[PDB]
Amino acid sequence: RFRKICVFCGSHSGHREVFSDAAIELGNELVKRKIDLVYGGGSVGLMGLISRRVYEGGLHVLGIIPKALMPIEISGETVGDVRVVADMHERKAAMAQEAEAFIALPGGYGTMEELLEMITWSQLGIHKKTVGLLNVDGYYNNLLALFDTGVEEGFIKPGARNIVVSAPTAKELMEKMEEYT
Amino acid sequence: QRSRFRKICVFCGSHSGHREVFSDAAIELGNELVKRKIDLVYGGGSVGLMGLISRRVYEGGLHVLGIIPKALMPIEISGETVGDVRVVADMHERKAAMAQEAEAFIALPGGYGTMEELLEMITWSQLGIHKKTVGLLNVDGYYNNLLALFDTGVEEGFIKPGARNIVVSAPTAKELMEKMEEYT
Repeated sequence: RFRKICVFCGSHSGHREVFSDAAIELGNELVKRKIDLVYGGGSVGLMGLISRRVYEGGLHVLGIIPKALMPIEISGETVGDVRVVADMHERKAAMAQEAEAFIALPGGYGTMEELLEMITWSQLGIHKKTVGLLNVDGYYNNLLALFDTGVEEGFIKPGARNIVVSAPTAKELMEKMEEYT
Repeated sequence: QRSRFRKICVFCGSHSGHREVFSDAAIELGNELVKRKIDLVYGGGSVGLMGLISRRVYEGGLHVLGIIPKALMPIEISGETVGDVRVVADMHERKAAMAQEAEAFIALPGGYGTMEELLEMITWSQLGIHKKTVGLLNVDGYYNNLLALFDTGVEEGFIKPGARNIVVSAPTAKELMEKMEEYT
């Protein structure tokens, strides 16, 4: 049973409704399960939608963002708390620490970098937290093929491939991450 | 020959892969670094791919530096060392120190950890954090799935053109070098 999670996404929602709509479903799952949210502090894109839902849903919303990135990811009128930090690094250690599991929701390079990093810490044993993945409309099928390529070729261990918990819907992803211990 | 780089950081780990083609590639990149008078920078691993491109740039007269978090020394360095092995306390220290010393990067094939530096360095270029070309030897299409993922990001609006333009890859160290030497 989780107390909070740090979803990874960006300032874009994606052209097709499935991505934004997928982000709304994750928010609704977090609300129903009474789980607080940790994220990049962005007030727009999938980040805006995610915290926007959990906030209104009641649960706590803790955003974490680097000083210089604020003019980029925060526009409009902020909702929820933000613990500004030094830079990308502090952000990296701030998103983990202040959170539990990790759903690296569909996103761009920043989000990809965040996912690979959390899995990397679990692989090395730096920390022991569930690393999930919401594979909306197969957006990550490729990334899911690269991990294996790494296994088959010998750069990733067969067991280490099991660090990634993915599903096509927020509902199943949450169940999976709750049905694995 | 001439080059616009003096120091190159190559991402890769302590595993060389099952097929010998990947080890062959690691050495070739070393050769491309040596022929161009480029010093090497890496994680400090003595085995795997790191152990190959490190012992190559060394036997080439160019300096080698294996920056590594102290807790990863016992598990990484073994048998001996090559060049200088800068040692730090954690991950971010290594990430910043390797990136701070590098004028460019190349992600040789590798597992999760390799995909860690590769994505962040590109992410940093995308955010204008630094102005540095990002490379990756795409041995036998090892990353054909990552490039396809990037394309997917572009086609779905999460990745703009210019950003996708950050990645500079090739199937051989020679072409990759030629493509990166000519990047803007």
